[PDB]
Amino acid sequence: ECGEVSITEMNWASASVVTTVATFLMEQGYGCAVTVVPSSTVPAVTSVSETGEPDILTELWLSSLPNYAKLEAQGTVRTLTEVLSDGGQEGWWVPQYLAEAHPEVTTIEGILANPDLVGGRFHRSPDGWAAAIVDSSLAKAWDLEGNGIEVFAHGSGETLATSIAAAYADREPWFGYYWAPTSVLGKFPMVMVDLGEFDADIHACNSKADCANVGKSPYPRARVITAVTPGFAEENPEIIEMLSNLSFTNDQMGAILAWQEENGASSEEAAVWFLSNNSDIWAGWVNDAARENLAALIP
Ligand SMILES: C[SH](C)CCC(=O)O
Repeated sequence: ECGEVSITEMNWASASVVTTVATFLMEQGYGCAVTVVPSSTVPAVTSVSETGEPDILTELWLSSLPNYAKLEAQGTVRTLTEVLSDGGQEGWWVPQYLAEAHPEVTTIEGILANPDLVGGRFHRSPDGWAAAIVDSSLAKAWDLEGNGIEVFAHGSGETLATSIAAAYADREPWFGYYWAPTSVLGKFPMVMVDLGEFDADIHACNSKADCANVGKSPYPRARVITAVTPGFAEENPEIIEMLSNLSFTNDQMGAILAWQEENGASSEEAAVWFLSNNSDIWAGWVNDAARENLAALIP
């Protein structure tokens, strides 16, 4: 049967839905005993590399983890599936109204030459995200500070998101890291600053704390996966099979997030809502036994 299971909950909205839906399916469907570990990309990958826990890492954004392939080779982790099946795109953004009022902010060089247009500030992703390493590398490669752009490190994904909302309310400038599709970007039309042509080797270097030779590249489009420890896999073929199926298209994730905001729903309430209304999506994720358990508890 299924006993003790630990799973990361990453510190942003889609990630919460992912972990909450997974938890519910594991507990109700397979009688799992699930410990949700609040986490972030960097300490989470660090934690499995060192303690072989937690069992399940998700969402795992692969855009800026250049050493993940190696981790999987050494058999420290195993990729089950892309949990956001459409993927996502990270970048540096300004509000649409700003890009329309002053089109020169649509390229990084344009911004660097006229920092007042963005209020002399860049909003950096928070400590614990792989993106914080990249942004920090890019700030250096473009010499933001030297050009009068202050790199402001947000304390969390929440305060990063709120700084957009605040700026937007008053139609003020904003320049910083974010990603799409997200609720924030659906609610506040943003435009991606052109950071030049993608370069795999430059980005790999930007993604590594120890690579000093930083260069200019935008982020690649992200694959976003659920991963597990081969130990947990060996032990729980049924959960692995289920987690190999558990996945959301961006439309599906959007539809859940919206519902959770139009109500005051907890993450748990959103999960129940998704499962209750989307049998056609998830029925195939679970096995017959689990589906018996779920059929009986869900309504
Ligand atoms: C929230 S994500 C879009 C990226 C996560 C990370 O950079 O560690």
